[PDB]
Amino acid sequence: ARRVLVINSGSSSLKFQLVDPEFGVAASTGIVERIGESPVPDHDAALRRAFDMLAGDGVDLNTAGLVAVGHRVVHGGNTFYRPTVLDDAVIARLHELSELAPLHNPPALQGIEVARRLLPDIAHVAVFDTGFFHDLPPAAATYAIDRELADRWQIRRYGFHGTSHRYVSEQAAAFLDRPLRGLKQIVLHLGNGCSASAIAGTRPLDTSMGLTPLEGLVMGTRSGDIDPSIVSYLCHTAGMGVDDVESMLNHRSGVVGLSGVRDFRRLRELIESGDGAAQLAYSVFTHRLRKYIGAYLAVLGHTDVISFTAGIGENDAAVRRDAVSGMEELGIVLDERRNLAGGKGARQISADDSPITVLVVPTNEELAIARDCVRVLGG
Amino acid sequence: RRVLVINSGSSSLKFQLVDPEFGVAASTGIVERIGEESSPVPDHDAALRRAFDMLAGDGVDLNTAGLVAVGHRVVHGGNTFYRPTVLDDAVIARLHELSELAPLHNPPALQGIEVARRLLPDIAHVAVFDTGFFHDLPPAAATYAIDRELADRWQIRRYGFHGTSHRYVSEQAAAFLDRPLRGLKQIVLHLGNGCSASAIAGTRPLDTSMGLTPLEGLVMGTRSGDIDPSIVSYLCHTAGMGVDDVESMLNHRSGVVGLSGVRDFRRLRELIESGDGAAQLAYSVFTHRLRKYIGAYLAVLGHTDVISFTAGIGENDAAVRRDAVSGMEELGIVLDERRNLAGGKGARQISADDSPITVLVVPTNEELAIARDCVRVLGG
Repeated sequence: ARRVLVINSGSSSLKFQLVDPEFGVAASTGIVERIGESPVPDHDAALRRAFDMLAGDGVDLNTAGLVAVGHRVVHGGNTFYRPTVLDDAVIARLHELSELAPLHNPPALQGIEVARRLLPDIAHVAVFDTGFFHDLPPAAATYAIDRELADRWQIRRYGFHGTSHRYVSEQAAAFLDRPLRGLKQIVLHLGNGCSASAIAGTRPLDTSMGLTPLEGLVMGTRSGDIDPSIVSYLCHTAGMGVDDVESMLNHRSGVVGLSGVRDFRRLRELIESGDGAAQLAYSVFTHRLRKYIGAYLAVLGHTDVISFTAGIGENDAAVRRDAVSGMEELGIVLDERRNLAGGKGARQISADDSPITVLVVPTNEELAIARDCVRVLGG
Repeated sequence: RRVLVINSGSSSLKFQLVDPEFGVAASTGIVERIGEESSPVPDHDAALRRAFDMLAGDGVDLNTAGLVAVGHRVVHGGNTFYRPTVLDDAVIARLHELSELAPLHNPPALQGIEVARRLLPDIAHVAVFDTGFFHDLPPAAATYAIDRELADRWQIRRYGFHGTSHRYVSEQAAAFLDRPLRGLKQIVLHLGNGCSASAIAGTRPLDTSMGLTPLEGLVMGTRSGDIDPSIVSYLCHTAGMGVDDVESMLNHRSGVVGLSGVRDFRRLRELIESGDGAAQLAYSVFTHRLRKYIGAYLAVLGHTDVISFTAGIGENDAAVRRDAVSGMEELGIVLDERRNLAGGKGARQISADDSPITVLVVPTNEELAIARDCVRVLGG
C-alpha cells in the first residue's frame, strides 16, 4: 500500500492528511494551530508536531509506504498549473507569484522548505488551486481592461477551488455513469470560500473567483462581486487606505459583514428568532448564488447536471432549495424529500423528471491531490 | 405643450425641445466644446443661450414655442432624490451634497440648472435622476455584502443607472405586447455608450447591472464592468498606481477600447471581418459578459415573458443581438434570423413566433420620457 502526505501550510496553521490514493482511505488527518503566536513557534516545530500526531495514532512514516509529499499552493499564476515535482530552481521561481497571493503563497513555500529538509528521501510535488482554470477560454479569462497593462502584470481571471471543481465534476460523471467528456455541468463549492464553475467535459468555461479569491459569490467574510469604485469611494469619502479597503472586503464583509455571524449554521436560528440582519445576509447570499447558476446555464446552453459540494453545499438543505427554487422553467426541479433526507456520498436531489439533474457530491481535495502526485511521479 | 430637455455636461450640452402629447421632437441639437480656446461658448451660460438661438433658427422662438418646463438630467440622486423633482434653491442645496457619488457628472448638471433657472425664470425646472427607477430595488439586490455599519454611514448600495431608459422600455414592451405592465416579468438590455441590463417584475425592478456607480456590470465602450475589486490593491502594489489612476483606467481606458483600441461596434464589425484578433477578442469578452447577465436575470425572475434590446447598439446591431441570445433554446429563447435582420426601426419582435420568451427591439426615448415626467409632476 502506498500513501501520500498532503500538506496545507498557512501563516498560523498547518493541515495534513496521510492518504491512500488507491482505495481513498485517510490513515490520519490533523491540524496544527497557533503557529508563531504558542508552543508552536515556527513551521519547523509545526511539521515535527504533525509527525508526533501521526506517530500517536499509530503511523510510522518510515513504515507507511510514503511515496510523496503533496504541497498545496493557492496561486500558480500563469506559469504553474500542472502538478509540479519540486526542486531548488522551481521553488525559487515560485517566490515570484507572491504578489498574486501575499498572505497564502509565502507560508506554503515555508512548508516546502521545512518538509524537503525533514523528508529529503521522497519526492515533493506542488498542486495549484488555480491550475484547473489555466485554460479557461480567452472570452472568460480576459478582463475588459487596458490590454497592455493586463499583459504586463499578468492580470486575468485565474479562478480557485480548482482541485474541488475538477474532482466533483469527475465524481458527478461517475454517479451518472456517463463519460465526463460528453457532460456539461455546474459545480457549486459552498464552504468557507464559495465559488461556482461551468464545465464542458474536461474543460471549465467560466468560474466565479477571479484574479484573487475575492470575486464572485458572497462568502463567510468575503464580499464577492462589488463595483470596484468602492475602493476610490471609500478612499475619497471615508479617508480609508487602499489596503484597509481590501482587508475590509476580504475579512469584514460577506455574511459576517452583514450580520456579525461567523458560523453559517447559526444563521437559521437567528432568522427564526426575527434577526433582520441575519435574514438580510442570507438573502444577499442566496440572490448572488441564484445569479451565478442562471449565468452559467446561459454560458453552457445545455446543462446536464448541477452539483452542490463542500461544508455548506453538502449539508444545508435550505441553501440548496433557495438556490434553485422557482427555476422549473429553466429546467430545474428539486425533490424536497430527497433534498431533506441527508446521507453521506453522492446523491440525487432533483425530481426524477427534472430536465437538469441536481446532485450533492462530496468533495475530497486531499484524495484528488494524492492521486495527482502519484500520476505525475509515474503512476 | 413643449418641454426643453437638457443634459448639461462639462464639455457639451445636449438639448431637445419635445412635444410630449404628440410624442414628437420639435427641435434637437447640441452645443459642443464648452470652455475651449477657439469656442464662442466659454461656459454654461453661453452654451444655453446658443441653444436658444438654434431653436429660434428652426422656427421655435421660446417666446411662442409653448415651453412649459425645462427637464434637467441628473445622473445620481443617491437615496435622497428618486422621483422627478421640482427644483428650487433648497432642493439645489441638498443636491450639492450628493456630488461625491458622481463627481464628474452631477456638478455640470447643477451648473445647467443654475443657468436655466436664471435665463428661464417663468417656467418650472424639473430634475429627473438616472438612479431613480432603481431606488426601491429589493434589499437582496440593493445591498452589497460588506461591513454593514460602514455601508450605512457612507450610503453604499447598488444604485443602478439608465433608470429612465429601463423604465420607459419596460412600459413600451408591455404596450407592444397589449399586456398590462403589472402582469409582466422582463429583461431590458440597454446597449449604448454605457451598457446595462435590468430584471423587472411589473413596475418594480428586481436587479440591475450597474452599481454604486456606472462602472459595474456589462462590458462597455470604455468601462470594464465587472472585475475583482482586488484589481485596485494589486495595481497600486505592483505597478505603483494611485487609486484614482486605477479608477480612471477602469472608466476611460477599459472595455472595448481597452481591449481593441476601437470606439464603435460599427468599426468593430469590419475589423473582425478583416481578421483582426484584438477586435474579435474584445467582442467575444463583451458577448460572454452579456450572455451571463441574461442568464442571471432569467434566474432572478424565474418566469420571464419578454427580453428587449435598446439604445444605440441594441436598436441597430443584429449581430450583437444574435450573439447575445443564440444557443438559449433550452432556456426558452428562440431567435428568428429574418426578423432580427429586418430593416425597420420601430418596436418589433425578433424572436420566432413560437418562442416561449418573446424577444423585442424597443427603441428608447429618454427625452420623451423625461418630457412626460415633467408634465406629470407639474399636474398636466
